[PDB]
Amino acid sequence: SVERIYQKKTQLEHILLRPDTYIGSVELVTQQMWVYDEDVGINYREVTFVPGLYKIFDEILVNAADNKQRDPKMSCIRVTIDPENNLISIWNNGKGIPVVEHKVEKMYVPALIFGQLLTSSNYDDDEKKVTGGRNGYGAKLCNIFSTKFTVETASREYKKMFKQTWMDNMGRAGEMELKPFNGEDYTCITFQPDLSKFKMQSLDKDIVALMVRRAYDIAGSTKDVKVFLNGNKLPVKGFRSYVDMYLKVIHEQVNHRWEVCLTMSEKGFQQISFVNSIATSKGGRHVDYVADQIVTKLVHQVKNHMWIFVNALIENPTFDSQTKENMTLQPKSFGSTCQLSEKFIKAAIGIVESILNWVKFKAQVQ
Amino acid sequence: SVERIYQKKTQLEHILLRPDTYIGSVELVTQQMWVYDEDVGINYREVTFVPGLYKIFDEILVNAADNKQRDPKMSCIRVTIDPENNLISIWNNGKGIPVVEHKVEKMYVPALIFGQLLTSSNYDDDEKKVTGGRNGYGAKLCNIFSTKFTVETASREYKKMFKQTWMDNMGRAGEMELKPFNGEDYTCITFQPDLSKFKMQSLDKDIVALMVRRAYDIAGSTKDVKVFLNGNKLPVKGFRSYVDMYLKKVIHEQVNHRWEVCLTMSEKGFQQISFVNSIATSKGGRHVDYVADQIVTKLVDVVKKKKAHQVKNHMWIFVNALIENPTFDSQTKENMTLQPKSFGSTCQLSEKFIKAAIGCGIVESILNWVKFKAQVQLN
Ligand SMILES: Nc1ncnc2c1ncn2[C@@H]1O[C@H](COP(=O)(O)OP(=O)(O)O)[C@@H](O)[C@H]1O
Ligand SMILES: Nc1ncnc2c1ncn2[C@@H]1O[C@H](COP(=O)(O)OP(=O)(O)O)[C@@H](O)[C@H]1O
Ligand SMILES: [Mg+2]
Ligand SMILES: [Mg+2]
Repeated sequence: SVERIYQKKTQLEHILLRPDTYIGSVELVTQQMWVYDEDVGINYREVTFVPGLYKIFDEILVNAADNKQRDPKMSCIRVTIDPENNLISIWNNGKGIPVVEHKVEKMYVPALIFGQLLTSSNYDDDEKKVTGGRNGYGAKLCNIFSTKFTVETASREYKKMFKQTWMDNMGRAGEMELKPFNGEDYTCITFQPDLSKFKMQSLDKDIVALMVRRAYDIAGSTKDVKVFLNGNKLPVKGFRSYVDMYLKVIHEQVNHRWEVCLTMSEKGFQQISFVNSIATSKGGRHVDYVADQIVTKLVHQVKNHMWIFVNALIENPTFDSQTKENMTLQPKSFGSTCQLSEKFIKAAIGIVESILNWVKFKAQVQ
Repeated sequence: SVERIYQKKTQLEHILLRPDTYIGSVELVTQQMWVYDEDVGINYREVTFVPGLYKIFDEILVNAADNKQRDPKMSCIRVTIDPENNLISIWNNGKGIPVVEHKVEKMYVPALIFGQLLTSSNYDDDEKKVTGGRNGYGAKLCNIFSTKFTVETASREYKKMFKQTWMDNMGRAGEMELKPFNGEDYTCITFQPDLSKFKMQSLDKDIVALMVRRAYDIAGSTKDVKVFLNGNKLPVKGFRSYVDMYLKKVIHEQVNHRWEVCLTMSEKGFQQISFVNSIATSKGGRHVDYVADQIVTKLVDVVKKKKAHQVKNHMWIFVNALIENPTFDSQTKENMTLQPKSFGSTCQLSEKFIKAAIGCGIVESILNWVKFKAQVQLN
């Protein structure tokens, strides 16, 4: 009884036993947000989906983007969503993953970082990196919440092609398959989400609408990277064009680590931001960093008329929940500063309207 | 090379290397909240503190209160906060922890659940409990983030007392000293927060005011439990007297063994103060929505006779609830996200409660105000 009452759990068991701790809610939620609907495009609706499922997807997408930092020659990302076969696949070019056995861990690097918990190349904070990768859980959580998870990576360097498959929530893997290789390097993660774990019948419209919009986010938050979806290249060419989709407008590429866009808001303070290609959908201090700067410059009263669009690269970011929707790192510990051109600060005044304040010269009488 | 680049961290290493993920922010934050200041009492001011620090304290406090759902006979919780010595201790009576060796982990239970990760007596969902604990990290996290963590529990049932100290972020631990016992069993854990991991120099005024308010929260949210703060007994007997601190017209009702509600008129927009299994749900959750909405409706009703989200904005509601396997969206359990369908119980206010609700300074203010706005011209 003492043994049945006081239990010790393995890590894998705990993740499956307490999902919401690692990937967020595995229950349905309903809330308004920007999605990209088939035939209608990017719009702001009400949506019902499981955050846990959107997350394991986001994890593999960001890893794809992250590879851009690791290798600048990366040119594009190819996303594939197929509801009927319940298949998702993310592909990226750029330096593949070293297909060689890891001397300390005693196993091939790919099998190590996609099949073992707490494995990562972002564990050394002296590197001060601007990747979304950080905790080393991501790819594994997706693997842990898939019925089938496949990893295929190719590195010219070690001149080999690695391919392996996991099944039943990473509870069993297939036989590692290696082949000689010599070509352009690529990596492709193909997974079948364990929809049972999320109490879903299939990849419905909403969740698909969310994911598709994320591919657009990537296409807009990364640099010199082309994003493909189901075979068609998305029409995003930088942040500005991306921001455009919402406005169909003061802009500025402060530097290599920033880019901001402002515009009026008839619906209170509106913000849309990204940190290392992560969709910080609730906010963060990186967004409050620019806002409060722009605001004060021309002065809460004014902020509420703003629709800010921020896209930054931050060193070793720090977030709230597992849904990483609200960043917190201190503006001091950013790795760079964001200051507007005299121009911007100027071409940003054409929001000012003491008109409502002036017109406030009404009189209340019986 | 490859070995230096791709690393595998250990569970303990990982927690220290990535705090925010287990205990929330390890940085200072500034927000408005109720706290209990020395000599002033409960007040709403601005506060600057580290969530992670508050969390490790809250994990041991809630653990003490969780024991009440384990031994209904528990009757007291004693809390000690010694800034000067950077020491905190939380004492509780009632059934102590089984001082015996765990046959599968081949080590004593106290040592197992306070020193090994992923250990809990709440991994059995079926059991259907209303404790704050559910993930088996809490205690280990207070330990991992303390320079010294001492665990002492006495158990009459096993005729023994246990006592062991851990040190340097659960990196090392002294020897386990056992002794005979047969008195009233109790559990007390003492720890010294590794302030440096929090960028702190000491337990300042702010963080202590918050830790002290939690002590009062426990007094107000646990059933028949006297609470002591540094040897002195907090003057709180049950939820109603707890709610009274916040006030210098109030509606009350203990719906059932798992729900207690207090309602008053608010002048600063919707207001809520609540608890789920003694956890401070500062940002609300489905449980507050469930009680509030049910009240707003009966009020909107008397509105038609003579405004909707407008009604909810005149309300100051207090909710103490016991929920089964509660869920939170954050590293702070400030917002309880479970659906009412899975609560494990219901909470339909009494016909006698709504009646009284219709009479407090509420409708007479909406109607008074609707009237006001009608007889107004804009010149
Ligand atoms: N598309 C990709 N290309 C190259 N390496 C990748 C890719 N996706 C993941 N990785 C590697 O796998 C690890 C990522 O696993 P993950 O669970 O997401 O942890 P994190 O992103 O926090 O580092 C890193 O060590 C990274 O180098
Ligand atoms: N004060 C206490 N009295 C009795 N048992 C306790 C106490 N504190 C902790 N425990 C035991 O230790 C475990 C709690 O560890 P914790 O890390 O807080 O996990 P949990 O999520 O279960 O609360 C449980 O198995 C519980 O029975
Ligand atoms: Mg990752
Ligand atoms: Mg606990």
